[PDB]
Amino acid sequence: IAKMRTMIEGFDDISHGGLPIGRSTLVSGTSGTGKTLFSIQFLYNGIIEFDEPGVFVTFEETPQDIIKNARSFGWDLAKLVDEGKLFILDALSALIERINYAIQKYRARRVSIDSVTSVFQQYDASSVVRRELFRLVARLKQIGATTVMTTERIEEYGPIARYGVEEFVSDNVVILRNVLEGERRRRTLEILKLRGTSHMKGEYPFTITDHGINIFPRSSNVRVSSGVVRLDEMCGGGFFKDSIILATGATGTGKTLLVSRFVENACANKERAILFAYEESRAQLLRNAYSWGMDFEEMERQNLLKIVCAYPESAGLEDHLQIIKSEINDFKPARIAIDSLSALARGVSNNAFRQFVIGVTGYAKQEEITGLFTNTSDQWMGAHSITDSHISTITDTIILLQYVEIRGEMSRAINVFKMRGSWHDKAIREFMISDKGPDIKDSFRNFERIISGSPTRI
Amino acid sequence: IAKMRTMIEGFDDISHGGLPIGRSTLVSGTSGTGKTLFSIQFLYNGIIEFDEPGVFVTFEETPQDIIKNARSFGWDLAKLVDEGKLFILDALSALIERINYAIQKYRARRVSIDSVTSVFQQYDASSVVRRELFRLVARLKQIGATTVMTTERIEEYGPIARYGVEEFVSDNVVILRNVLEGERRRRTLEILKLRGTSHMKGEYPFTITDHGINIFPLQRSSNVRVSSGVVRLDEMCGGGFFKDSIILATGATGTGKTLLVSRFVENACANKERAILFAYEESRAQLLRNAYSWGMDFEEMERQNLLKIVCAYPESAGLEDHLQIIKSEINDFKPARIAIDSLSALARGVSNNAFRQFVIGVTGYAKQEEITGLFTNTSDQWMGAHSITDSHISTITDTIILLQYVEIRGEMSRAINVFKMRGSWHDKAIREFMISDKGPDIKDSFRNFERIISGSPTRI
Amino acid sequence: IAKMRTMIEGFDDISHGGLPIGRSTLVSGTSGTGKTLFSIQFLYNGIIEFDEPGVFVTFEETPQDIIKNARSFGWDLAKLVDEGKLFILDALSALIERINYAIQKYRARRVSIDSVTSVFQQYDASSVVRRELFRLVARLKQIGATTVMTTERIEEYGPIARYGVEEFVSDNVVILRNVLEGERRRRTLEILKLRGTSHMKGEYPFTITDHGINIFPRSSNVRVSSGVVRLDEMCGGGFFKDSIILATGATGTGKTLLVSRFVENACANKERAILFAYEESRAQLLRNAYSWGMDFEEMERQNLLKIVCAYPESAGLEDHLQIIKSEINDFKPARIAIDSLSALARGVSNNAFRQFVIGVTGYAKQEEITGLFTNTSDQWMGAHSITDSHISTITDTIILLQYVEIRGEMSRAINVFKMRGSWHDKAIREFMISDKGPDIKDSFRNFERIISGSPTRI
Ligand SMILES: Nc1ncnc2c1ncn2[C@@H]1O[C@H](COP(=O)(O)OP(=O)(O)OP(=O)(O)O)[C@@H](O)[C@H]1O
Ligand SMILES: Nc1ncnc2c1ncn2[C@@H]1O[C@H](COP(=O)(O)OP(=O)(O)OP(=O)(O)O)[C@@H](O)[C@H]1O
Ligand SMILES: Nc1ncnc2c1ncn2[C@@H]1O[C@H](COP(=O)(O)OP(=O)(O)OP(=O)(O)O)[C@@H](O)[C@H]1O
Ligand SMILES: Nc1ncnc2c1ncn2[C@@H]1O[C@H](COP(=O)(O)OP(=O)(O)OP(=O)(O)O)[C@@H](O)[C@H]1O
Ligand SMILES: Nc1ncnc2c1ncn2[C@@H]1O[C@H](COP(=O)(O)OP(=O)(O)OP(=O)(O)O)[C@@H](O)[C@H]1O
Ligand SMILES: Nc1ncnc2c1ncn2[C@@H]1O[C@H](COP(=O)(O)OP(=O)(O)OP(=O)(O)O)[C@@H](O)[C@H]1O
Ligand SMILES: [Mg+2]
Ligand SMILES: [Mg+2]
Ligand SMILES: [Mg+2]
Ligand SMILES: [Mg+2]
Ligand SMILES: [Mg+2]
Ligand SMILES: [Mg+2]
Repeated sequence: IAKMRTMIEGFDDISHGGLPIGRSTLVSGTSGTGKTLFSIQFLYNGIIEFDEPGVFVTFEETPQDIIKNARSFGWDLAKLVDEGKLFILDALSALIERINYAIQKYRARRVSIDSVTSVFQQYDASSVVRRELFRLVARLKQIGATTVMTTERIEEYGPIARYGVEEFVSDNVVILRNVLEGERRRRTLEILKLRGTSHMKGEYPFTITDHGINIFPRSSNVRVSSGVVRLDEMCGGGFFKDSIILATGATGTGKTLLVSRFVENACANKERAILFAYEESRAQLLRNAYSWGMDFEEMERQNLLKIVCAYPESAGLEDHLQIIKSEINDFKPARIAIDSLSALARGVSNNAFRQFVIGVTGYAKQEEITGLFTNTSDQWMGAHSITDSHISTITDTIILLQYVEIRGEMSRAINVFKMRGSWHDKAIREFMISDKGPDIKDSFRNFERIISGSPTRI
Repeated sequence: IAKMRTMIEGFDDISHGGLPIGRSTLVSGTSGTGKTLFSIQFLYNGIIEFDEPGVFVTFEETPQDIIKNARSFGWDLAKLVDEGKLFILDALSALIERINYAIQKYRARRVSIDSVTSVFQQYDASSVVRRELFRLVARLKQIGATTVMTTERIEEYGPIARYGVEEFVSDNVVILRNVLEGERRRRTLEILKLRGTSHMKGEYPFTITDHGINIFPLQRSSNVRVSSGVVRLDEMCGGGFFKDSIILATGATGTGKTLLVSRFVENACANKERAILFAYEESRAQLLRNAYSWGMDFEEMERQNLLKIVCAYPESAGLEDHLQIIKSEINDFKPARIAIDSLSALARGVSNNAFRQFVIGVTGYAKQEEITGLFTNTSDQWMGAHSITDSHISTITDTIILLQYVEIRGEMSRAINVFKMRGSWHDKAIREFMISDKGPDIKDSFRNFERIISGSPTRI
Repeated sequence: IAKMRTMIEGFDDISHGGLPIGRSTLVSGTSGTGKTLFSIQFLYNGIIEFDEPGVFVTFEETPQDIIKNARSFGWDLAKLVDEGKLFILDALSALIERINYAIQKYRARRVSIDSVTSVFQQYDASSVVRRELFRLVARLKQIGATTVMTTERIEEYGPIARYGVEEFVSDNVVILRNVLEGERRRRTLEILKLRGTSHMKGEYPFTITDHGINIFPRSSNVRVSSGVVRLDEMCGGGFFKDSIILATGATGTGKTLLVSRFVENACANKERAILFAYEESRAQLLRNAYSWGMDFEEMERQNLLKIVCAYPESAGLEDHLQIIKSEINDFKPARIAIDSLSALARGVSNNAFRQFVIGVTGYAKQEEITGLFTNTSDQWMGAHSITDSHISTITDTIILLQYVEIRGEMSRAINVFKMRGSWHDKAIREFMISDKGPDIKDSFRNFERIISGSPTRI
């Protein structure tokens, strides 16, 4: 069974090539899931890429509203209709002939019907829909062209369609969802079945942007600096270019301090760096940075640093990934920083969060970008948190900052927890922050049980 | 697709400009969600901000009741009668004509219909509803005017409309909710879809006030330092706190959080500065006594119109309501610094999602108006450090003042330490402090003591 | 919009004045929720207070049963009907006229219809109810008098009414619930909406008594004694008159011993004290008390002590509050004692329990009553329990009793954990119980980690 490329970032890989050619695919989903955007994008790409004439049979919506609505993604369907590339037919076998005729009249290969559930209210009786639904499908496959039928849904986790019979008639079934968990929406796509072919099972996180749908389905020995010389000595000559570093520690340990020095070092070597803030504001970050002896304002003036401040609770994880990607695709940094991951995990699912980290890490490694992500531990024992963290198994380097109470004084300690394919210092060296940055000193030799955060004289 | 500024506090940002031009927006919700209120506000602002002629089509309620109902928000009906900028049509295509007629009879632009679910009593079939709903939105778009059709729902988490078909006919869908979790209602508005445009997905906390709906959508940083009330505490923070900064004092029950809040507010009024104290644990009567027992006359500071106390039981109103109160109270008095006693009193019997959205708002607004916020929180463990790390609101704060009990020689002594100070140097020593009739007396730290963070140290 | 006072303890504050005048309020709820009791109480109060003639339109019930049923709250509707103050009309616009006529014939201002859901079985068809329901409402508001319509419900957390359309017709909606959680009923009232006015949102705990419905929506420096001189020295001269004391400790620490001495001290100063027991029985309490050297039997003979023994598992929290209040309103004590709160929290919700403590504390402070509540900790570390307790943040004084194992002997220790707006001793003094009460001795000076319950020689 040949598959027809839809040129939809993700769907191509999820459908193992695309949609079965000569057959009809059903895209069911609730209101605002993006059933019309998909059907349009399936046609547009078809004419904008392989130049394969395509017809869109409208119903509840008009040929003007569709074009005007398609303008949101910067598309000109009028020019596509002015060149006879696309045909929008306004709207019981009078339609089947009109489509069969129009298709042959414009030598069409890709058709989209949005929606059939609209023109079935006068029928109902469940079995009535089926018989009329089956006839259409047969009248399509007989013509020999591939389509993507649109169907309405009531529940996100209920019947496939409205009459729960359209799925058994259609050859391929794609379900568009928009689940609401914790007052936060999430668009997920899934291929229920693909008769006479293979596909990726389960749901995949997607978003809607000006580009349209965005379904989200080497190892060089080159070392880079972190901004701190002592830390580079502890990492056996700084981090790797194509590596993921992780700074985990208690609140106010110095995660943001290390990120500031990591971003500065990029801009100091005339290299672009993107800082994704989710805890502090640009105003505060600029002040805090300057207090340590770093002019972030200057770094933005040299077009070598871009601060992307935003609230984690605002947008969803799926959207946050689309932002970093787009922002990374535009500025094209040498190294990025996420401050922090703990701010993006609160009020989120462990499953939906794991997929975020995989994407950011994978993309960062795919574009050969040195990513330094931070994370605030939920326990006073940093080691316990790092071991309890499922994102710590994915990171290549782990910088652990731990509070150590010594002589009734809350001192701080830093240690390179792990360093993949590179020697690192295994000593828990103490450090003190000043008006110039970190000052990594010696490691507590005459103390025991320092991992608890409260050592004892040996 | 041109938008239409509804002038609704929040919706403008949530809708990325407002509602699509010459398009039909559906506002579904249960009874008491505020569909009619929203519908009135939409038109009201239209002919009181941009002079936009709009008509309100009624069905269940009459032109007098509606006009009388808007009297709770101080809105007169002189715009619909004397002025003639409004039009209340008392109440299948017999009405559509009148809508268009009146529209062109005042060069219309904004329309509001409440409710369209009530004009389908005769018809019980969903198919019929769609057909009539479809032709309505069709004509409307043909005329070219911003319509805000209002429908009703049965479940807060179920069908979009009563017949679950109106959402597919309408171009835009807005769902007003009023969820009840733990015998407490929560009004949340959400934009389901906006055909041919972008918007904020998911539901946003809103409240209904005398000004109507109050939707709450989700470089300064000066180095100017302010005093906390305690001299030694200012020396421990490297010259007092920051002006536009959030401070948090966590500790076991009876550690001295309220004592620190009392000096923070006193110091304000001492420099002829206004300070609002938000109480949620003790009452004014009690607070005045304890305050005076520490050597502070809060009654005096209230007499100088410099201090205000807003006592209220947490377990009564919703977090969104508390947020609306603080804002309004801060917008009225306009203080230099505020105090919340406490965040733990407002966290009990609330969701971590709903509670984190609160602190973000208060912190955000406090910093957005350059107000020094001293928030407190009673720790649920005897190891204060554990609780601070466990706290997902401890990362949000700029300064953290940790108070913790320390058993020494079979005596329950207390210790204070500046856990962290964002973009500032602070003392890293756990100095013991005592409380008396003059207030806190920060002493020295414990040199020959180990495992002090445990609450029960050992002689070194 | 003017509001009409219903003289219902609570509703006045929950409705911010009362019910919208010239409009109709809908009181929906299940069977036994108290829809008829409310409607009657709305009329009675109207004639017994502002003397505003009122008419009750009955249906399934008769004008005799209603009066006989109203006798339970000690009301004489016959005398109200014998004076032409109330009119009970026995029982499709023949009724609207009968009401419109009768109302004007008796110059009525308050009307009650129980129930409309009864006279709608022959109609049904959902939309039919609406049209007939809307007509009634319009025929009422036109007359210009305020009402409280009664409607039946199926589920406690489901449709507002039976046809789920009455809520959209009515101007104001009040829902009476009777939720069953853990084989225990709880009556909650709520104002869904109030068109053209403000109200308290969410549900409020209410009960039914002989008084009818019972919706439940200074700081002097005067010090009082606890019965123990050493404890008064540790509290800087005893507790405050308008203060809440809390005795938290492990089972058999001496909570009941301290409560006995606290109640005795009241009766010793010719002051009335109420002891609310929930763990031990009067028989046992009398014996235990006498064993320490206190004649509680004598204290009851002097009309200075009243023991209110009851089982927590019997009645609900809402009811327990109504008892203390009524019992406090009758005897009018100087100081009360709850033994204990831990007995009233088992098999209850943390939310429904927090509201109980607020009420008892608030009322105790409103009537200037010194309340000493006890609580049995669920851990061996008293400090951990006090910190973990959400009721410990509301109490003004916290007396912590902790078991301390010394020299293979289970000794006991007492300490004033906190004392609001008063100096207190910060020493963990040991104590031993004898045949005369508590003997607070010195504090363990040569021991460390005593808070664990198992110290160590220093
Ligand atoms: N340019 C854009 N930028 C951002 N978001 C957009 C943009 N255009 C559309 N959207 C979002 O994506 C959605 C796409 O709606 P679409 O018309 O595809 O809905 P549908 O699934 O066909 O629904 P219906 O059942 O009403 O036909 C919009 O409702 C909006 O939330
Ligand atoms: N100018 C300064 N001089 C000395 N120490 C400073 C200075 N500025 C900040 N610090 C120290 O740095 C700490 C904050 O570091 P940073 O904000 O990087 O920590 P973090 O762990 O990233 O914080 P958060 O918990 O907010 O994410 C402060 O608590 C303080 O102890
Ligand atoms: N001044 C006010 N202060 C506080 N709350 C108010 C005020 N005015 C109105 N409200 C609240 O807002 C509600 C307004 O009801 P509204 O008419 O907006 O409801 P609706 O969603 O249109 O209901 P319906 O199902 O009858 O159409 C009141 O019930 C009340 O809860
Ligand atoms: N006049 C006083 N003299 C001495 N100590 C006092 C005096 N007033 C209060 N205290 C001390 O202060 C404690 C209460 O301080 P404060 O109320 O500020 O603490 P908190 O942490 O806010 O407690 P809560 O858990 O009640 O909110 C008392 O337990 C006592 O130790
Ligand atoms: N004097 C009383 N003392 C205690 N409880 C009482 C007393 N009188 C009534 N009750 C309780 O309150 C309830 C009040 O019943 P009421 O007649 O108000 O029911 P209703 O909600 O109108 O129900 P229905 O749907 O049957 O009309 C009684 O069923 C009983 O449980
Ligand atoms: N006559 C007595 N002489 C000495 N000790 C006594 C005497 N009577 C009781 N006790 C001590 O008092 C303890 C009980 O005290 P009390 O009943 O007040 O404790 P409690 O903590 O309130 O109990 P509960 O856990 O049942 O609530 C007994 O375990 C015993 O050790
Ligand atoms: Mg569509
Ligand atoms: Mg940080
Ligand atoms: Mg309405
Ligand atoms: Mg306090
Ligand atoms: Mg009844
Ligand atoms: Mg006892």
